[PDB]
Amino acid sequence: YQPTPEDRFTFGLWTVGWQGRDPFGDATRRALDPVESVQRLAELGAHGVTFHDDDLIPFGSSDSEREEHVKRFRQALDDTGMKVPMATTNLFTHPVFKDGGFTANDRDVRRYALRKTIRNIDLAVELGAETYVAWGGREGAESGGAKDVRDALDRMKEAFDLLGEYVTSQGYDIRFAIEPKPNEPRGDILLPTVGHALAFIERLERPELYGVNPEVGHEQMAGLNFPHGIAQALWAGKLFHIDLNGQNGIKYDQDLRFGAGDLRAAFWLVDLLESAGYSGPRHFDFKPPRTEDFDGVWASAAGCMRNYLILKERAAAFRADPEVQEALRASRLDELARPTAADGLQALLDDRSAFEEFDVDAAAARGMAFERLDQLAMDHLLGAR
Amino acid sequence: YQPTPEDRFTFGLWTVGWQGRDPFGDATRRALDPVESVQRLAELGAHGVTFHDDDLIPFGSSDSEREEHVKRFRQALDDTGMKVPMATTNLFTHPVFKDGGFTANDRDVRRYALRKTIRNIDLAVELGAETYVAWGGREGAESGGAKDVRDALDRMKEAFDLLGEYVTSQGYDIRFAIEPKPNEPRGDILLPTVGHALAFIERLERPELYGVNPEVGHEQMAGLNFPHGIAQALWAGKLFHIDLNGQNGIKYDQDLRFGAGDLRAAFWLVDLLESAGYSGPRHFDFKPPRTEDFDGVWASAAGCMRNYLILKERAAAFRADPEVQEALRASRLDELARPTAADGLQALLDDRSAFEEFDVDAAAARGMAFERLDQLAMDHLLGAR
Amino acid sequence: YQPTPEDRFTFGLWTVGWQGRDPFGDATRRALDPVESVQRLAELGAHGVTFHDDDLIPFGSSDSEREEHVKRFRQALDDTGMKVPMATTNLFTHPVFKDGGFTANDRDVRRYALRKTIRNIDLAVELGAETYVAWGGREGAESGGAKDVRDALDRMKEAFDLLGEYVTSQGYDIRFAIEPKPNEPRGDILLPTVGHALAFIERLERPELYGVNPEVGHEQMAGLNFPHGIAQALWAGKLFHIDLNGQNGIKYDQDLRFGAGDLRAAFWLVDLLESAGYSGPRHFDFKPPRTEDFDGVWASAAGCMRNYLILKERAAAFRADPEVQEALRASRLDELARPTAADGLQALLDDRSAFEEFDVDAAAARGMAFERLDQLAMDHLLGAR
Amino acid sequence: YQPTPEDRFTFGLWTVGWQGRDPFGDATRRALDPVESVQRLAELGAHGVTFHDDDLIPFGSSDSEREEHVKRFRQALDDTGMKVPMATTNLFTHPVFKDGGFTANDRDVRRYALRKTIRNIDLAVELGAETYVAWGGREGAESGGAKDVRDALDRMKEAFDLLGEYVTSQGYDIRFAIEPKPNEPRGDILLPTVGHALAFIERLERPELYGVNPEVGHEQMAGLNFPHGIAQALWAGKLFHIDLNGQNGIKYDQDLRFGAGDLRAAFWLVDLLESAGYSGPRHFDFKPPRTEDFDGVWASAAGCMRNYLILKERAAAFRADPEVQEALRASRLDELARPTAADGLQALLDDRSAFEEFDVDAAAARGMAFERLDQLAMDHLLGAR
Ligand SMILES: O=C[C@H](O)[C@@H](O)[C@H](O)CO
Ligand SMILES: O=C[C@H](O)[C@@H](O)[C@H](O)CO
Ligand SMILES: O=C[C@H](O)[C@@H](O)[C@H](O)CO
Ligand SMILES: O=C[C@H](O)[C@@H](O)[C@H](O)CO
Ligand SMILES: [Mn+2]
Ligand SMILES: [Mn+2]
Ligand SMILES: [Mn+2]
Ligand SMILES: [Mn+2]
Ligand SMILES: [Mn+2]
Ligand SMILES: [Mn+2]
Ligand SMILES: [Mn+2]
Ligand SMILES: [Mn+2]
Repeated sequence: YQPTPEDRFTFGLWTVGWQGRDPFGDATRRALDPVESVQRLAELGAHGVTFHDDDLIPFGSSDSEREEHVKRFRQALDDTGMKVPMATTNLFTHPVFKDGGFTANDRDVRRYALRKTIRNIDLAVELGAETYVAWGGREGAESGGAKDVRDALDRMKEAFDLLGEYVTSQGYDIRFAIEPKPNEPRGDILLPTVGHALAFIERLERPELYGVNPEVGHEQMAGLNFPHGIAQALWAGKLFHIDLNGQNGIKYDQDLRFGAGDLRAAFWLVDLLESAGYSGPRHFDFKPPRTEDFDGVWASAAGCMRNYLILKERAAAFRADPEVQEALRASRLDELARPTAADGLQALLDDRSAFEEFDVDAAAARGMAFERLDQLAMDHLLGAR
Repeated sequence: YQPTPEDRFTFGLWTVGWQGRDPFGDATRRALDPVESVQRLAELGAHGVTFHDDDLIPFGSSDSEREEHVKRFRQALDDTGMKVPMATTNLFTHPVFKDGGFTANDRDVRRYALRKTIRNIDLAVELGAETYVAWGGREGAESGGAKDVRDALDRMKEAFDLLGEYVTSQGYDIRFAIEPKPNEPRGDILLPTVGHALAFIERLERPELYGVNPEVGHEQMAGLNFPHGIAQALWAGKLFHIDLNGQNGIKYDQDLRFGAGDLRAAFWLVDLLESAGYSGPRHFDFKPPRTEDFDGVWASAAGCMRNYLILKERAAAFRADPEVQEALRASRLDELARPTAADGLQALLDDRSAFEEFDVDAAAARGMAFERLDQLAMDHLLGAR
Repeated sequence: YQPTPEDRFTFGLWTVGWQGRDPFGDATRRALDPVESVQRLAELGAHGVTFHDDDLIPFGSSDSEREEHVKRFRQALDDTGMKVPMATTNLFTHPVFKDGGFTANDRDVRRYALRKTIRNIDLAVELGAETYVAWGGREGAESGGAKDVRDALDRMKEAFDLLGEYVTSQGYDIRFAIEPKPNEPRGDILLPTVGHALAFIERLERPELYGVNPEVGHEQMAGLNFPHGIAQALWAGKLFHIDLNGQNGIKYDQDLRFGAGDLRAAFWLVDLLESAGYSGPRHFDFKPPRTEDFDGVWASAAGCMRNYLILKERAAAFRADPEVQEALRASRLDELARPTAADGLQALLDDRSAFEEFDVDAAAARGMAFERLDQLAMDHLLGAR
Repeated sequence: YQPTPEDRFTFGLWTVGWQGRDPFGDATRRALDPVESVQRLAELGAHGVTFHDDDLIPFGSSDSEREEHVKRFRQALDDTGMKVPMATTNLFTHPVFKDGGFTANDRDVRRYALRKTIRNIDLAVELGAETYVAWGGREGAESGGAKDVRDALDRMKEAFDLLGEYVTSQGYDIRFAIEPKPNEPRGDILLPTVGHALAFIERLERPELYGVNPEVGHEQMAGLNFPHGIAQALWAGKLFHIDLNGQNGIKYDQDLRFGAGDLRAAFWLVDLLESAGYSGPRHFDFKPPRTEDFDGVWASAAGCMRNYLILKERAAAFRADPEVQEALRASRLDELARPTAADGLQALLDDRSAFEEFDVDAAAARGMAFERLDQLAMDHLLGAR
């Protein structure tokens, strides 16, 4: 189960770089130089890295220091063959963003947030990113009077429309992906799930420029089925990018390595990605626990990729098994894929077999045989065929 | 706090009519005749009632019994002046719907579900309903292999498109409202939240015919902020109807009377409905607890309406208070309502005050004054000004 | 992975017997005769069955019908060699129990609940049960004024003390196991978790007669770690019995077959049971989903046992692996098992190496190596060593 | 609603002192000197303050700096008349505690944790505290193999037994209160709820020295009913102290001011505290949101106390209302307080009215009248009688 760059595995700088500060504790690890993380990840088989602005260039850096941090980074990517498929902006750490970036009540902050974003879009394009992520972790509220949500969605629409005007005016080939999260660090965050983000995109001026970057642990923080939300983003043609990690249920955002957390949801997610032929980056947005030293950081990053390749093998064995293909027909998955009424409305209304002479008792008595199918899926996951 | 028919309070037949069967217990109350519930609700001040097909006409009724049940019902509405603003279909109780109605894997069941629905659309129009609700409580799965969600959304799109062809062909003035629920009775339900339902509507052939009917307890079953999801449905122009009740957090769907459950979320919901000028029915979809006799049923239905009118009074006193209007300006709610960059993109890019000379420390130091605003909201809710 | 009676697998009559009535739907399967379930379970390799009173003898049966239902049941156990290690009382289905059994506000109901219980204790002893379970699913409240909890715990203590007087007076060899559940069907249930049940037992007159019967899905309905609650019940010497099933997070009680739900928690539960040498019944309290016919019922019951034996094999391979034993020492699990201060208090106070000369920076820098250990556990679960 | 020192309102130094660092952001406020917080809180009407060791004396302070920080603090308490009823130890911030204090796998760390604790017990006694709190926020695990929970409870028992030997040997009049929390910052924390903490205390060598300090938001992080857990701690005689705050459901620990979050649970908590006559400190363990400046800090601290006094007034009006006392009898709360079988076991067994001639249908038909009672409670909370 050895990853190579063709598996398209990517990592944020801030993931292996997390120093382990939590709401209740100090850092347990020293800061890593981005150049060192590029080298170590390339040795483990990753394909590329991603960054917020402030991960790469320390906030407040002069133009001269900026160019230096970029030059060194670009040297490490040249040295290793690592790519940068995605970049994003930090609009959450600095105190100025305490009430949001794009939906801060202070108009001056909102203008600042857009300027900080556009500066990083130019950088991202220079480094070759194809996707620019937006996670508005400070957009929201702890109390009901602090944020009129209609006005806040007007502000959020306005910011995304201005960014889409900017990229089209520059002729850049970059698309945006909004990443939803239901809470933390705000009491409630706006666009809290993949569905809310999909719906909001349909009101932007140029919807084709925007998709979603859903994260496993975020949807599970609302108790939702992650594979079902990804199937809906795929159905809408909007899965531009994905963030992979693990989460044990509804609590703070744990960001465990991928495969930890809900392991059957991990299996059905890989099953769907590989069967729909998603071809974007498999990006890990995770935190090695603060119990770990540097050795434990690289072990946790390597288990992200390992677990994805094991689940890929298991899901492909499941769908290839003749006995599973038989059970899928026994449960009528083939019939779910056929149109209900390709005959059209009038024909359905005239069909006595659809109502007047439909035997509801006989149809009610047929079992779905779902539990036999699900135990075959369990046996395949566990290697117990 | 006495309701009249002008407050537009409505109730489902199945709400005061719930006999108190739960997953662990037998009915504790006898069945009510719909005619008796119409009379009792009209005496309490309601404006109207709503129904599933099978609440009004017992499943399998002959054409003759059907006409009789409708005639008696119509007599009670004539006698009381009660209206029927909304109707819906039962596609969840009968065993035939064990795997869904519109997304059952069996194609024959899917055709049956559409025929059962269309028959009830004609009835609804005859009784004057303006909104037809769809709650697909059996659309979903307990296991990952039982439902390919992309094929299931194709089926769900197909069913809603056929219904929109039917109403337009008949020239009916009726719109559809999809009601999301994240789980129960299926392990996960498709379109589990208001955002997922809004996004799905944008892929239908005639999106203007469809909106949402969100329910308080359903969004809170995913830990989401109900007033924020309603603000997004209002922002999209899709709040066609609403279901009011109470829920204590993330657990089974309790359907407590409105005002029970999360009382501050109830306050901020009424604040939003009345300030956005929602003019649809205020419909209660609740269950008087099975501890109650008939007296306790009508007391619980009356407290639904009582609590709405108390919260309405408190939220109007809050927004009318000069000291609250001052605190709203102190927290920059006025600035949230102004465009971030009506000056346009180029102007924002040339503005040195938005970046190069923006004093981030001074802006970071300004407090939002949100806690004083929220305590004024608390004092107004409690009548403790 | 074939079960035999020596694996001590047991099933409630109500589990394979569930007809599939849910809060939103009618039964999808016909009722099974207890004699048929005894035979089918014995063919699948189970060791025994359990029962509520009302599963075996229909509520209100005359003394003559009672003796007949028992005689037939006893014939099937003789025919198959099946045992009955546990029995319990239904104090939740009948409308009389709408506010509880032992903590109903009506004193007459509370006396009735005790009489119904004692009648079934005599039956249980006659059939050889060693454990009598109490699940007070109706003990609790939907609203704060309906139940004074101090008075309710006095009532609950009083009922359990009377039952312990009864068994000791009869000289029966039977112990009680209280089964906690946090909600459903009441809004909140008293003694909602294993910890609350352990604490309550310590106030009974004869605590040695009472332990816990925790259920996987119940603790996970509160978001708690099931293996950690079982380790605490084992530490207290009170794991008298256990109920095995699966649950996907915090929502209604799903009762999926064991291994479904949280599969890594299932692995660590089997690891603990087999390493602590629990020797009671491995009892399944699950519901075959209502999508299923009879074939799907027996498939789901068989996958309960299958999944337990696969996890047993995987956890034994994990603890036997020399490389895992090395990683356990690398993470200092051996040091967790040694006393912190067997030297005693004075010695600890005089030890300069514990404070004055303790190098906190060096100890802080040591990694715990937990992620390497957890990936070995993942590889062993998946058969990917 | 003006607090005075006789209301016994207390605050941690770390609460108004929180600088607003969160997992995603930098501090938004400067550090406060403890002397300034003592003065400001005394002006708002508080009765006293509490502290962790490291809040008062910066970690690593020499003996000389230690004595200086204590002298200044003692001057401010003398100047204001503020008391210090409770103190606790920080065993969670420093990197050395990354795997726990009392249950760290490294034995050296466990000995260090006890020495750090005992040094602060002596300080606490010197300042007059009567309760010493233990919150083991780092005791737990992110993965199943990292912590054998039986060995960890042996270690936790050992540490608490050594502390109880120390206080008894010194002749101090100080009792311990364990504060449970279900997760955060560890993936799962040991003794995660009030019930688990009550049960654990019953295995200590001298149980009478130990009680609980439950926190509103902590039990609600497991979806549990806080007033019901406090009624059980009161029933056991173990409510030594309490921490008051607000939380919106199951998510990260928000620590909103008291009255925010679940306001009806706040009402029923004050109802219980004042009706059981709890006479300990009403301590607020909350964080003014990081959106706030210093003005917003003192406003949030003042609303904690305000909300408690409003709820106290409302709950006393509820229990004093003759119409409520009538409804309580209508719902048989008086009967819940009477023994079920003061007549004894034999008498219950011979009583034909408890079984053979008990009319279950008539008892089943009586309504509990709970919804009328709960609407009276709602009207009293809202001031809408
Ligand atoms: O902005 C950060 C990211 O893009 C987001 O993915 C974090 O890593 C949150 O999840
Ligand atoms: O179909 C039923 C309804 O329309 C739904 O609202 C139920 O009452 C569920 O919430
Ligand atoms: O009383 C029923 C049982 O003993 C209980 O285990 C149910 O099956 C609930 O879980
Ligand atoms: O140790 C801290 C406390 O005693 C704890 O109460 C925190 O403030 C956590 O809740
Ligand atoms: Mn995350
Ligand atoms: Mn992410
Ligand atoms: Mn509902
Ligand atoms: Mn509804
Ligand atoms: Mn259960
Ligand atoms: Mn059970
Ligand atoms: Mn807290
Ligand atoms: Mn606390």
